[PDB]
Amino acid sequence: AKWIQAEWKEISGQLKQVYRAQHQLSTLSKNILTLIELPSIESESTVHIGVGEPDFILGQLYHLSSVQAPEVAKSWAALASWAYRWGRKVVDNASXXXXXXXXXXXXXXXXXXXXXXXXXXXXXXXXXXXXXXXXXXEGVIKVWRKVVDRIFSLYKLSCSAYFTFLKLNAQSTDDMIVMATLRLLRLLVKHAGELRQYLEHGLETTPTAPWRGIIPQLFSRLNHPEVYVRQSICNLLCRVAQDSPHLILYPAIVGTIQAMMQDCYSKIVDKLSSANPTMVLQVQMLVAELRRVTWDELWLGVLLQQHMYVLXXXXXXXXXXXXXXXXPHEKWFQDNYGDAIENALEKLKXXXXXXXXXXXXXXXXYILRLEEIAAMTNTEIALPGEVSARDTVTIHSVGGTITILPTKTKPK
Repeated sequence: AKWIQAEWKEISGQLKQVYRAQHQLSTLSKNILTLIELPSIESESTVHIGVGEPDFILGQLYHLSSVQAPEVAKSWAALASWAYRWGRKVVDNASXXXXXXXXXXXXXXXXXXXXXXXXXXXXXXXXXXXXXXXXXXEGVIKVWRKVVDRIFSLYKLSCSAYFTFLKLNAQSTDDMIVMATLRLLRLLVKHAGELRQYLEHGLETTPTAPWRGIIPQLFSRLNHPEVYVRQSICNLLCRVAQDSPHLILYPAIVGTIQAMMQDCYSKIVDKLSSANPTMVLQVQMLVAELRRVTWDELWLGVLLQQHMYVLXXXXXXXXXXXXXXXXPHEKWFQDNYGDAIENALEKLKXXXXXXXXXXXXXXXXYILRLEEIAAMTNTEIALPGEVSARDTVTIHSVGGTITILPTKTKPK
């Protein structure tokens, strides 16, 4: 197949001759014909529109290799790629029994108009019904459902081949698996209801290892305008959590802390907490502590912004909100600057802001302590990021000293 695709310019005639002779020749033609005719899915009716005549030989060869050697992942990947490419091409370019069925169910211009409108641009059902009613003036639904699936069979083969190929890697490069996962996700997103009959059972049996590299995509694709796709994605993520919780642990708790982006996260955290509740509680506590360990800096920034924008009610509202939000380190700050609220209230009816800003700037110019800003030991939480780690390393303790990097956006 590779050598054939290489010299396609000088081999485009033999393939067409083989196709023509198949429905009615050098040594290569007869040899290929005999190879295809070897007894053990693809139909010529579907590839009869928008598909090149010599390109069918490649698909036939891929199918034969896949059925003859089901233990090799190369054949399945090649067949899936070919089917996906031609399926997308025919779908983009498309935007005997049917005519007889329509004529029998509708017992010359009207028939032609109805036939043309049946597949003019195939909420779709409502639009089709309205167009048919407005043109002709009920078996139209069945005819439309059958005709749309007839010209939509390559995608089914591509999805089945990709699923089978992934099932064998539970032997190929990681790039090939990532490509298959991306294609499957794109198909499930673009055309969901048109091929939902395959994803329903396909996503319920695939392993978790090949889907370990597209977690962010799955999380970001949790707001699709549907209900079954969201449930399927949630179930797949929950299954992936088992035997590998160090993958969707941090993003789930981060997202949890529209209702579409809430129910899925709640279900994921609930399923992940049924095994190690202590780990979930510990990760939530550490996340909360980290978020709350980001007071003096906020006050200094607010004072600087107010002083810069001074040259009314907005300043008073901002000061009140900051004081209300600010109510080891918090106690010291409150005891050292407890007159800020009183000074602001007295000046409301302006040197207090300037004095506070000057004091904060003078005191700004680094070494901190963990106990002052709690301290766990022998924890079992995974490290923040273990994509490449055969044996997940659990956090033992936290450094008692935290520094700040100068000449930057105040990083810690």
